[PDB]
Amino acid sequence: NDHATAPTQYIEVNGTRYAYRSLGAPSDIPLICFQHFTGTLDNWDPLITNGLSKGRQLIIFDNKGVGLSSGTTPDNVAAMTADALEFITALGIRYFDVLGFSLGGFIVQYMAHIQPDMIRKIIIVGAAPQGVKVLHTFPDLIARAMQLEPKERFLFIFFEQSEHSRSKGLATLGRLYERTTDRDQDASAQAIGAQLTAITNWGKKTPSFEITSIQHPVFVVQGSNDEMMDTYNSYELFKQLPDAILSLYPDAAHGSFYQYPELFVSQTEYFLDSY
Amino acid sequence: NDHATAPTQYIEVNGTRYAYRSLGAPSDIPLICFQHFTGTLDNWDPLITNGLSKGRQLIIFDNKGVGLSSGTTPDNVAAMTADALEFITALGIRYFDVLGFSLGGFIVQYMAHIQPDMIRKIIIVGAAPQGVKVLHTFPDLIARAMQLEPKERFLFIFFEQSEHSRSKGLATLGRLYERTTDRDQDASAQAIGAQLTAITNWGKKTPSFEITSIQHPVFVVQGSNDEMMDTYNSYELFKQLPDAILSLYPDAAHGSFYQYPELFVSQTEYFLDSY
Ligand SMILES: [Cl-]
Ligand SMILES: [Cl-]
Ligand SMILES: [Cl-]
Ligand SMILES: [Cl-]
Ligand SMILES: [Cl-]
Ligand SMILES: [Cl-]
Ligand SMILES: [Cl-]
Ligand SMILES: [Cl-]
Ligand SMILES: [Cl-]
Ligand SMILES: [Cl-]
Ligand SMILES: [Cl-]
Ligand SMILES: [Cl-]
Repeated sequence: NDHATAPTQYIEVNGTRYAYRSLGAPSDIPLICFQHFTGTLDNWDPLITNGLSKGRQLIIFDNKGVGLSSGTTPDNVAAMTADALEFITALGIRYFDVLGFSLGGFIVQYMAHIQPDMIRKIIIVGAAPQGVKVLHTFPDLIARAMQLEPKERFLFIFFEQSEHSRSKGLATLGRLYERTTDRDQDASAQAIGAQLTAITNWGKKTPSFEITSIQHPVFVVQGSNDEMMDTYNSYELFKQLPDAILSLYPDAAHGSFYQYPELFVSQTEYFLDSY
Repeated sequence: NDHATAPTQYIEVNGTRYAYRSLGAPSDIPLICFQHFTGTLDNWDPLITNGLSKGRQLIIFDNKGVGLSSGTTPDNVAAMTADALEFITALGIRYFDVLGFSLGGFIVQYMAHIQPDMIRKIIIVGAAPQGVKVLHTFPDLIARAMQLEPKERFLFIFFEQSEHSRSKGLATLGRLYERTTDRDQDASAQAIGAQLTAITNWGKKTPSFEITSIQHPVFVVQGSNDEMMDTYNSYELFKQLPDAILSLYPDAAHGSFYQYPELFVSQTEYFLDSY
């Protein structure tokens, strides 16, 4: 099954119903994907999920409380990580690669810290380490974005100011139209508030683990100017991690991999299959 | 023909005999490669030249005075660029991609400035823009390397200090053994002195053109700690260029692409064929 056709599946775990999809053929080391702020199953780019599922099983899921997943979204990354782990382990998956975008990129760092032996390789897109000052103003970034209707809100959050970047943003919106049937619910107000809290506190709280201690192979992707996360913080990830490859994409922003999805797939497929 | 079997060819141009090799099948947009400090035809990594010549014609050459090319190597990048252009145009090649490593990475920047319409895409490995302070001390870096016999000199210049990096350096030395037959001459003392002068002055002289004016697609590759060029100067290239992709490779140095040749080929092949 591809992105458009994979059915939404459900699994009950410790009193929570998790909604998920499995793309591609089943494989021994699946890639588990962790979504951005407010995103649901339908915010994944089909070019990326189709492209990466050619070579491995790919799992996309709604964490607790998000979209068609039941329950209450917790207010912190550590709890989101524990919740994700209960889900993944309920599926019987013991060893896997991870791809985290934005908030999801915080979760994969924390997961690698607490459960190193369950993760093989890590992809971080559009994120930052714990403690970064830029996230102290995340609520004000969202207050600015709140004023915008959907297309402008999407371009504001994810794209650069140029016609070149914005047109690739309109292309991404169209790709998100491709799922016609059995679509996810929107995130929910409760989930959005919990995530806003969690993202802000990832920046405000003193780091709780050393980035240098994550020994896994990592592939870090970012655009030239991610306003939310600060592009330089991806260079910081690369400096502090012992085995990270960095890719920076031109004239791009927080939604770098939406801007250049085929470049991302090409790079990521090599990383997972061969690095 | 592959790296090991391609014959050394010669072409007489304006009183100079240029030595070169052509790998792969002839193609409409060849990739012209520009070598590092003291390097000859035999310093190219066969994994890289074989890998990239699967999908395009690849030309490696000795610039004026270097190795089996005749004449006097000039003392500056601008002249090396003019010389390269007389060579490339003598072959009948009017439009081409370029790959420049180290000194060669300075030449491809200058070439894109003076002859933009002859270049399609640009790859820069292990280099820096004009004017960078780190190159003011290039002569002292070479004075330190001068004290070392061949294996240690090679690891000092090209690799990081770890066993992981140094072992990939020993692997590179073995790959450079693969060419058994019809090998190039060494650079020559005159060529080495001219290049040392040229590299130092690329840093000492005020910039003569704006990096921002190079509009071509560029792919910039560097390791985590290039002592010669400063890794941050590759981030500077990425910031200043309008259409550059950056890749930084972990626990690596000035010889980044020797450390991870298959990663480099994978990334570069996509860039040339698809970006
Ligand atoms: Cl986000
Ligand atoms: Cl709950
Ligand atoms: Cl573990
Ligand atoms: Cl910070
Ligand atoms: Cl720690
Ligand atoms: Cl793309
Ligand atoms: Cl060099
Ligand atoms: Cl001459
Ligand atoms: Cl021109
Ligand atoms: Cl400088
Ligand atoms: Cl200029
Ligand atoms: Cl490699």
